[PDB]
Amino acid sequence: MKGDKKVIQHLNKILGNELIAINQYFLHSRMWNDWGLKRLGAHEYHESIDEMKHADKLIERILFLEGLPNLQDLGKLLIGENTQEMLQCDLNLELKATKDLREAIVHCEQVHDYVSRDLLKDILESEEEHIDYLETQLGLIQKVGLENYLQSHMHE
Amino acid sequence: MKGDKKVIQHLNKILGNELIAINQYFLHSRMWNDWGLKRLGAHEYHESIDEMKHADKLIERILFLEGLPNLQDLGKLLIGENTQEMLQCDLNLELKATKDLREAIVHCEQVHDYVSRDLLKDILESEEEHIDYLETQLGLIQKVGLENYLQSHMHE
Amino acid sequence: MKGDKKVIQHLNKILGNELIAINQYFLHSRMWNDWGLKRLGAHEYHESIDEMKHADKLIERILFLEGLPNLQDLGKLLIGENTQEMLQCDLNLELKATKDLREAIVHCEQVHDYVSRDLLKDILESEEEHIDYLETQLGLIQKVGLENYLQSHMHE
Amino acid sequence: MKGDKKVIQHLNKILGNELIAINQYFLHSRMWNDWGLKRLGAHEYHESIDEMKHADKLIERILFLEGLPNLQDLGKLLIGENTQEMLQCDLNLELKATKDLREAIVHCEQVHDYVSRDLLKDILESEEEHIDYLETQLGLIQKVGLENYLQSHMHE
Amino acid sequence: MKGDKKVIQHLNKILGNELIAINQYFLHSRMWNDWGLKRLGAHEYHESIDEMKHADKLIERILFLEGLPNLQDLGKLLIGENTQEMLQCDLNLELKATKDLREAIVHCEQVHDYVSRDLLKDILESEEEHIDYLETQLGLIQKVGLENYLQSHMHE
Amino acid sequence: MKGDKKVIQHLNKILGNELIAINQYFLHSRMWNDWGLKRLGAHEYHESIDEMKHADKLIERILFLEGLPNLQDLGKLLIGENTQEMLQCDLNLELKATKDLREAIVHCEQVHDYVSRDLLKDILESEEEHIDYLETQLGLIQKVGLENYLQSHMHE
Amino acid sequence: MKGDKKVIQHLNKILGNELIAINQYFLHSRMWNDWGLKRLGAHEYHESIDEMKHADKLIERILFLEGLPNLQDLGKLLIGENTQEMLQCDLNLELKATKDLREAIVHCEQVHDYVSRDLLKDILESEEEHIDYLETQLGLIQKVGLENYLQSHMHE
Ligand code: HEM
Ligand code: HEM
Ligand code: HEM
Ligand SMILES: O=C1NC(=O)c2c(NCc3ccccc3O)cccc21
Ligand SMILES: O=C1NC(=O)c2c(NCc3ccccc3O)cccc21
Ligand SMILES: O=C1NC(=O)c2c(NCc3ccccc3O)cccc21
Ligand SMILES: O=C1NC(=O)c2c(NCc3ccccc3O)cccc21
Ligand SMILES: O=C1NC(=O)c2c(NCc3ccccc3O)cccc21
Ligand SMILES: [Fe+2]
Repeated sequence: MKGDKKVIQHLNKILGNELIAINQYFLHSRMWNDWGLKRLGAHEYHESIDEMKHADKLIERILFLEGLPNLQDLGKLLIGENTQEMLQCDLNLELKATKDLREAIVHCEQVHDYVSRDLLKDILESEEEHIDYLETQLGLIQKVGLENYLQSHMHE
Repeated sequence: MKGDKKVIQHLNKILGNELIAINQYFLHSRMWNDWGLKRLGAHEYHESIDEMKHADKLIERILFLEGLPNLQDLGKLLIGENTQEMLQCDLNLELKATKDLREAIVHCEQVHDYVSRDLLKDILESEEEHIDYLETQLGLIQKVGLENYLQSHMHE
Repeated sequence: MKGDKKVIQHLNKILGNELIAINQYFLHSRMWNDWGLKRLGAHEYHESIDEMKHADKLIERILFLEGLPNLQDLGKLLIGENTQEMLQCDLNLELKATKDLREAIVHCEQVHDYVSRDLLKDILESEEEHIDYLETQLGLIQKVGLENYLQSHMHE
Repeated sequence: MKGDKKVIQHLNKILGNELIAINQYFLHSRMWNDWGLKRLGAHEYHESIDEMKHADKLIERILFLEGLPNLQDLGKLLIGENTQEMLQCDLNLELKATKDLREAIVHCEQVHDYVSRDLLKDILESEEEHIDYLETQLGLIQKVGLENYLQSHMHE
Repeated sequence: MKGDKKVIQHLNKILGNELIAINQYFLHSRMWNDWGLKRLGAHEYHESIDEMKHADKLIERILFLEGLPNLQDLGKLLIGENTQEMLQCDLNLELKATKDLREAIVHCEQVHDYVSRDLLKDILESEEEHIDYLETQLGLIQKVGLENYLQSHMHE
Repeated sequence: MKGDKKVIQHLNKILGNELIAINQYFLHSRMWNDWGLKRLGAHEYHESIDEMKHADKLIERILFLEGLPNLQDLGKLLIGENTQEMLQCDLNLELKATKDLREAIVHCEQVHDYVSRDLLKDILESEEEHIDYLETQLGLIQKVGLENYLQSHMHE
Repeated sequence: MKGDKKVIQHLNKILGNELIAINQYFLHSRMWNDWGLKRLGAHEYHESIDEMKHADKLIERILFLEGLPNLQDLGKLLIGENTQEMLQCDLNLELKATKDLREAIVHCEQVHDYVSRDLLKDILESEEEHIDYLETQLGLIQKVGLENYLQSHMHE
């Protein structure tokens, strides 16, 4: 079904953000596992899987709309050097992602691609849940202290 | 069965205390969940449910006695800004509630409404258990420190 | 995540309507149980519970958006004195509620808070189901007559 | 297998009657559900389903006989405005349907299409069962009164 | 609940499209079964049932909105004479349907009937999945050849 | 445990090849699904998953050896435009991957990193199995013909 | 089967390293248990058991190759006096063990004793996993502090 060219560009932009997040979250997960912070590693792994599933759905929608999904261009990963930075890098990436999602929904609405809009709204709900998680982790580091926060994430 | 006018007024005052407690505990629960302190959130949620069940029983007794349950007037909620204040706000509310329960029981006894007295005694037992929980949490904060106390309440 | 100030005001207004509905439906439920109309009592109880669930989700969203949920201000309860009037009071409240939901959705769309819109849309679907139920009950009273209508609601 | 031309015309006529009945019974069903008369709504829904199944077999038989099933022409639906009228409308349609079935059976018998006759006899048995049901409901309205009759069809 | 007159007209227009599709897909299904292409027949049958379910929900929504569902007017069925043409007829009908769904959604949005919009969006998702299925079948015919395509749809 | 610098460089090169393959195979999988060639789509999905698992193990080994896994640099994806070309693109990528694997094993052996060698040997076994599959598919296209080969991969 | 004299000497040297580790890890395990650090005790016990299993396989291989396993000469145990020292003593022993394993693998390769090489590679994989565990624990002590690290290892 021939899609709107600019819808497809927006979907490829969202997909590109998901592709960054897959790799960024997967590396952060394995860094935390390597450091013995296995509960953080496990949760970050599941965040990475979630982005993989979003990327899948975007690829499928783009192809149905007779566009070419862009898996070639990989933007800049934000890799932290400690737990606090890794969580902040994730949150900064999510805030860009949700900004881009909102602009994509605007355009979908304007050209009446309501199914693409519904897909993006669902992805936006997942990303806002991830923002909730990240903001809460940063708040907990303040409320329980870094040593306790890391201690609470050693064992699964 | 027509009840004593002043019993019904006492029952409505106790009900009013329960209605404040429902909302105060429900908001505190959701604040704690938002902050990532999910074990505190779950326990405060169950305290809110407790008060909902007491309010139900009070409403049922008032109606049986052919009075009008007052769900319209809501007294002042005591909302804290941090964990220790939220617990102390709960405790201050509970101490007012048990004072009001005692005066209501005196009057039920004087006019021989022994069934209303028994209901209020059951509610008073529950409220004294809540006071025990609150005093104990405040004592634990002193013994283990706030950061450890909150750490122990991150995960359900 | 910092929310739009007027979105949060709209959410608190929707929350206020739900808080009214919780108490109005809970009291109507217990009135119907006291009168021996237990099927009405049980159905109205479940309506109250549904409103409690909506209020929970609104509270949770407001906190995520870094607003202050308002559980203190309680608007006017519409309490009926007989079955037809109670249903009509519920219906009047619901029509006020869906008017407010539509205006809140308009504003969420305008500021691109698509997740808040989706939450409100889900709530609007529930409230329109309640309107469907209420309009149908009032119509049944006209079709089968009040005495038969009440008879049919004595037993669950 | 090449069928008799007039058998196919008769089969298309019976099918045309079933297609009217499908839509008339389905709309009456949903009207009754909208009005809270859910036992009538459910029963009328099953009548519509039964006509769908008859239409299926008629379509299958026409095609085996190398005819063209006519799903394009839709005759006049008889939609009532209240329960008595709706039941009488169904009954008027069923009486036309059974007249047409009898004439189709005569013709199948004359050209020795005994399998088509057997199919139509089975459909006629179902339509006479529907007639019994309809006549009985109209009779019950007279015996128990309209208000009781409707009351008895509120709950499934 | 009194709905917008033009929303109801749009809903009846969508319903009219579903009613055409029910009959067109059902006949196509039974043609394919008669020709021994049972996997096509079964899939097309399930497409017809899906349109029946959409029509039900549209009828129910119209009645809730106090309009009159139109099951009387049946538009033009597009019946093919061979497998390729039947698939193209279905696809042509689906493209008209999704064009009409988009216009109805625009109008629901403008009058703030967000629940009708959500229903139509769900139907639109279903119809776009049908378009994907249809476009894919036509493409497979080109890739594997017509004889192989039919061969693969002989047995379920 | 501090690893050999050039081993880590080799591991990152193997990792880089796996990251290309993940995306290349995932996109090919979703293209085949879009085209209705669901058995190829499923098999190619499992190949993509297999490469994801290899990438995970390389990332973990690199971090253990105190290197920085490179998920940022993504080399050139080889995306075909039809089935035969997609298989060949997978095959060309795999032939480069196994050459690089052999060179990495040589160097691991030279510096006595026998665990890294064993990991690379296991990955090489998986890549050679993938080569067996790909060569066999390309040969089957020749033996049964393209139209039959595609037909045989339509349904899972 | 007569083995290479120097392979057997290498195998007896690896065996000697394993025998030290059995006793060192078993004593550390029981010290931690006596101190109430039962999770460290349990983990260290399983490390000791693992070395016992390695020693068993080495003894079996030496006898198959017609050498004499040396269980008489026991090298120097590295027993720490506190948790940090005990972990570092384990790590120092493992680093010596993996150096000796690498030299033995070199010699097995030169004389084509590929089965002995495979046995040693498997032991080396297990010892590098122990190195990973030990390095991670020492890092966790720095990240969460010694008191939290010990607290997390009180209960199994
Ligand atoms: C007049 C005030 C209220 C009364 C009388 C009341 C009564 C009740 C009762 C009797 C239950 C069932 C508990 C059980 O036996 O399991 C319940 C459940 C619940 N209430 Fe309330 N309640 C009130 C207010 C509220 C408010 C203000 C909120 C939230 C803001 C709330 C949230 C809930 C929730 C989330 C549940 C659990 C529902 C479920 O999933 O089953 N309630 N309430
Ligand atoms: C040419 C007209 C039609 C034919 C031949 C037809 C045929 C059928 C058949 C064979 C079934 C399944 C019966 C079974 O379960 O054994 C069915 C189910 C159904 N039909 Fe129809 N039908 C037609 C029109 C309609 C229309 C116009 C509507 C609604 C407005 C409708 C609504 C339904 C529904 C809701 C179901 C149940 C699907 C489910 O299982 O959930 N049908 N139909
Ligand atoms: C550095 C890149 C990636 C790595 C390391 C990686 C790793 C993984 C791993 C370890 C799994 C679990 C496999 C198992 O079941 O054991 C997985 C699953 C999966 N991956 Fe990835 N992956 C990557 C990229 C991607 C991309 C780019 C996509 C799609 C665009 C994707 C889609 C999926 C899906 C759909 C699943 C299964 C999810 C489910 O359980 O439903 N992955 N990945
Ligand atoms: O990242 C990428 N996403 C893609 O589609 C893609 C490529 N596609 C080649 C191609 C072109 C025109 C039509 C069909 C096609 O398969 C080629 C390279 C990279 C990518
Ligand atoms: O309601 C209907 N039933 C049908 O068959 C039909 C149509 N069929 C076209 C056609 C003609 C001649 C031969 C094979 C054919 O498919 C066309 C329109 C409507 C209908
Ligand atoms: O397809 C149809 N949908 C309908 O409602 C309908 C008819 N309705 C009769 C009627 C009119 C005015 C007011 C209430 C009513 O029941 C009559 C014929 C056909 C249809
Ligand atoms: O693809 C990547 N793999 C990585 O490690 C990485 C980055 N690492 C930052 C960094 C440097 C020095 C020390 C610790 C560190 O976390 C930064 C960007 C991209 C990548
Ligand atoms: O630690 C030890 N390992 C051994 O084999 C061993 C002894 N072996 C006695 C013996 C000698 C000559 C030939 C065959 C034999 O069994 C004796 C003492 C200690 C050990
Ligand atoms: Fe602690």
